[PDB]
Amino acid sequence: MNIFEMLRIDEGLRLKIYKDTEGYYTIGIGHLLTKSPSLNAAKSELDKAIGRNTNGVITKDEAEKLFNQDVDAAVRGILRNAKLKPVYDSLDAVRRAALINMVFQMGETGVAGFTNSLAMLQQKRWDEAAVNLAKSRWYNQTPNRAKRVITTFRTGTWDAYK
Ligand SMILES: [Cl-]
Ligand SMILES: [Cl-]
Repeated sequence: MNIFEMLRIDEGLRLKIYKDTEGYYTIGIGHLLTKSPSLNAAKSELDKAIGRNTNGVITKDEAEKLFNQDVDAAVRGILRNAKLKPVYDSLDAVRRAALINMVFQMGETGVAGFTNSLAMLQQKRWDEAAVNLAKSRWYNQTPNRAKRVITTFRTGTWDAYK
């Protein structure tokens, strides 16, 4: 198991524009297009991202390519983030994947705000961090996914994903 497989399980894969759990236009493997309520605005962001007149449909390869860029960006955003970097540097490989998942979902800014959970993770207080991570809108809105990431941080294994 690895980050790609992990997120592929959490996000799924859709070849046409769809709305995410927040009602935002998305495509592929969780690639947000726009937070705007306009389908056209989403179609426009889509063609801009792929580099062709898509008409709101992409292929599998195109989706995978958006995915690769998105995962790379997340890692790189973590590394440039003063609050995130040290946590990531402190963790083992499995757990690093859980932090990446969260950043991919919520953005760097969103994650850097889990101040308290961040500190606990950094100190390797697994059970306490899991409890703290759960008192969040994130957990209340997407409980199953959140539970999987939380267990990953708690255990350091991929069990939640097998
Ligand atoms: Cl893009
Ligand atoms: Cl969920």
